[PDB]
Amino acid sequence: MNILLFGKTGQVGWELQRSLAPVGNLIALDVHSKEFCGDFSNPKGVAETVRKLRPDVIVNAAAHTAVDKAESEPELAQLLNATSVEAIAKAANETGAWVVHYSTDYVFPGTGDIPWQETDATSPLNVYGKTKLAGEKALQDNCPKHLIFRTSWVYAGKGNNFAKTMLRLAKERQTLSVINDQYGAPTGAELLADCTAHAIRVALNKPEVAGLYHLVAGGTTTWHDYAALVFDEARKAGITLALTELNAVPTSAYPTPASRPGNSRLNTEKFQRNFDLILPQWELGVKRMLTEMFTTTT
Amino acid sequence: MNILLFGKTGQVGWELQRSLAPVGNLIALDVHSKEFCGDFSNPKGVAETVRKLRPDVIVNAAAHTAVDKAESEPELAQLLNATSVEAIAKAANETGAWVVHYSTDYVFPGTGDIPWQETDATSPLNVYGKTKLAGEKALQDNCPKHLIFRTSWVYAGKGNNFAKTMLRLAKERQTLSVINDQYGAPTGAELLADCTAHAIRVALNKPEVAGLYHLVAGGTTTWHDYAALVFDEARKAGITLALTELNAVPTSAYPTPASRPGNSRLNTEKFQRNFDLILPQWELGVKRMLTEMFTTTT
Ligand SMILES: NC(=O)C1=CN([C@@H]2O[C@H](COP(=O)(O)OP(=O)(O)OC[C@H]3O[C@@H](n4cnc5c(N)ncnc54)[C@H](OP(=O)(O)O)[C@@H]3O)[C@@H](O)[C@H]2O)C=CC1
Ligand SMILES: NC(=O)C1=CN([C@@H]2O[C@H](COP(=O)(O)OP(=O)(O)OC[C@H]3O[C@@H](n4cnc5c(N)ncnc54)[C@H](OP(=O)(O)O)[C@@H]3O)[C@@H](O)[C@H]2O)C=CC1
Ligand SMILES: [Mg+2]
Repeated sequence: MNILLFGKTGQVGWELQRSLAPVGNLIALDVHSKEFCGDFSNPKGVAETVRKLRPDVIVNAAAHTAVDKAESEPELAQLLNATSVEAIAKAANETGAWVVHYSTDYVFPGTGDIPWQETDATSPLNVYGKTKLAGEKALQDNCPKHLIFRTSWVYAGKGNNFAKTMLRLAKERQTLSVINDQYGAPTGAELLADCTAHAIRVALNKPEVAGLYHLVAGGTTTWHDYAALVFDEARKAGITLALTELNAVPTSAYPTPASRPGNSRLNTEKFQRNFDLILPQWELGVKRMLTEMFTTTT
Repeated sequence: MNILLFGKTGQVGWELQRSLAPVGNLIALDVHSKEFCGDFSNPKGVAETVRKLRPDVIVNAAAHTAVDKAESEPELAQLLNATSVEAIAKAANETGAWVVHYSTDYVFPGTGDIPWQETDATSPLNVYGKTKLAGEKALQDNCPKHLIFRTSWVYAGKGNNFAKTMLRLAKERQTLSVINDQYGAPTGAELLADCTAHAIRVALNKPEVAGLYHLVAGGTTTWHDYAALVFDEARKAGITLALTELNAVPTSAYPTPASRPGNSRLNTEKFQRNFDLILPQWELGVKRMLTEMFTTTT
């Protein structure tokens, strides 16, 4: 049984090369895949590889994820987050393949306290959310064998991430200022990839689980609380920091082209009973990646 | 459903903290676990934590793995690779918990060409192999709900490994000399942990799969061929190397207290059909860890 993976070199995709490797025979691609087209710009191009490879499961981790630039390039985001998904969906339905795809909390507005469920109404605040919603609707309509996982604040230790950019500030700077009103749950690429591997194995035996799922680490926190923990662990690890005065702030204080949401809390009870899997507190994931980041030996 | 993991900070254990995290509620320990005894020296000590925690699945990645030192300290190896396993097995059988445990190719002699199967006869060449065999026999006899995975040449990117120590030589040195007659298959901690997570989920629904399994990346190579690939990829990555003359050698040329085997090839067909999982060629695993090692940004 063969698995096709697009977006191989992303945060989640890099971890999915690991997790999908024993599930089945894996073929992994990206934009610069030379011997197979993986550029989500050319949707009939990606679609022709689906038809030319004939996979049992397609896992799509390729996506336009520059939230702000998106507003200035709305049509390029549509192509990547909706046009090529529909294209890929339809081609998957020709051979009854499964399609696994990732979405976002930006499909919802911002109305604090309450965590958003699957049956809830959707009102996208910005373009990213708008385009990504379109993709999930295109998929749902064009292919009944799908698994949609909406996630949030996704990070990995390979490459750029929040913790990193903040630490880098904390080394170079003395007093920092970061948001305390956008609430959410940081989700590791490790967790998303690992859960995906098991959901695929269940899906294959129990078609009834097809559908849409909320999938994020447990708990709830803010960018501020988040950075406090990154500083706290840095210190405990013996990193020195030039930072000394940590200040919390409103959203309004910081410009941003795209409207960021206030309430990114997602209820994940559905995924839990449907797949019989645990979703751990966000803090474990972050401490783990921080510890791989700080234990740098060559 | 609760999972108990010993040997949390080892190569395989570090990756099992990741992989077992969604399978069930995880409790992870090591020697210095302060609020729970994880020191495999005190077998009634580890056993009391099994009884005091009451887990559905126990996964044992703690072990004495210093192959040579073992000959000079044979009784300390027995304690760690056999005494505490038996102790843990018996206590697991009190509550019908599963026990997942790791063994080795050193349970077999050395008689080239042919890859060793599960039904094959065992004749341990050194103490490590001897003690570890004892453990797997103690487990099989004391607990019918077990999964034994014999593996080989196990590596990880966190910490010390073969590739690393060789590169370090290749930077510092000009002509290197490494073995070409011990044949085997390098197996990643990533793969062992990932496969373990899925085998646990099958085991739980299908008790019939309990037993002993060979579990190693596919393919076959030698320490020399192995190092050639580590150098080849280093160069391709733009690392510079002071190495220029790579020479292959016999085993005899190098001293070693413990008798190392010649034929570490393991047939893994059993694990494959029994769990419906793919086992990928060793080269993927190694290239992946090399690429995480070489892409060092802070
Ligand atoms: N980061 C986050 O905060 C969130 C992510 N998600 C969802 O998770 C999934 C992946 O996110 P993540 O892996 O973290 O983000 P990444 O940006 O790491 O991954 C997206 C992938 O799309 C690739 N890509 C870019 N342009 C193209 C193109 N023209 N054709 C094909 N591939 C292209 C990207 O490569 P490159 O960057 O090198 O161009 C990258 O490989 C998506 O559904 C995403 O929306 C959801 C909510 C939040
Ligand atoms: N490395 C290899 O080539 C092979 C490994 N295996 C099997 O895989 C499994 C794990 O190997 P791997 O993870 O690679 O090896 P590691 O040495 O990385 O892991 C073994 C663990 O045992 C821990 N440990 C050491 N002493 C004690 C003690 N007194 N009480 C409790 N724990 C202790 C070790 O910690 P610390 O080192 O910090 O003391 C480490 O955490 C074992 O079955 C092993 O035999 C099999 C064949 C080959
Ligand atoms: Mg990793």
